Amino acid sequence: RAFDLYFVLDKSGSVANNWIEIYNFVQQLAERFVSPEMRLSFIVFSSQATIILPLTGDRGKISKGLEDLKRVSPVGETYIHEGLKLANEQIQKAGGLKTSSIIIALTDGKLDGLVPSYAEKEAKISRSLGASVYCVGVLDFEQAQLERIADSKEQVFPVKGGFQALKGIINSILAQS
Ligand SMILES: [Mg+2]
Repeated sequence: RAFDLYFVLDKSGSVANNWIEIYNFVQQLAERFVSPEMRLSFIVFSSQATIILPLTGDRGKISKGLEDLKRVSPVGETYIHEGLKLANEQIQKAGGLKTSSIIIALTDGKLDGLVPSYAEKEAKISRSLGASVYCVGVLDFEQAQLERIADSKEQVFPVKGGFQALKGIINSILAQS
């Protein structure tokens, strides 16, 4: 069995100044961790969510997906629940409980209105489908909001300034989740 990693990436206006940090992290994880036995998908969200790269193990498609992420221009609202929903839909189509799926959400966790309730519910759906949910926090991120989305506080990592966050997340994923 081999991992399917779903990157769910915040392109809202709030994170716009750190889009390059988000992008670099995605590339680092894809290159350092996502082996030929693994697959990945790239999803972005603001007021709408989009699959930039559908789930694939093809390294050529992954490179083209990274090029596409380079061209993203963050602006707009933060409907993270719709990004999670597109990961869950692909997970369901791949076989739900029969897959080893990992969701990695890159966000500041700055959510309003009913969006926290929607996001927490969609992440509980992800766990029910057998996925482990991670959050990688951007800027002055909301620790507690990320902890209610990720499986646990041990699966929340800062994108910047943390001690060995990349190694830590790899180690976490490999230890099952
Ligand atoms: Mg935002």
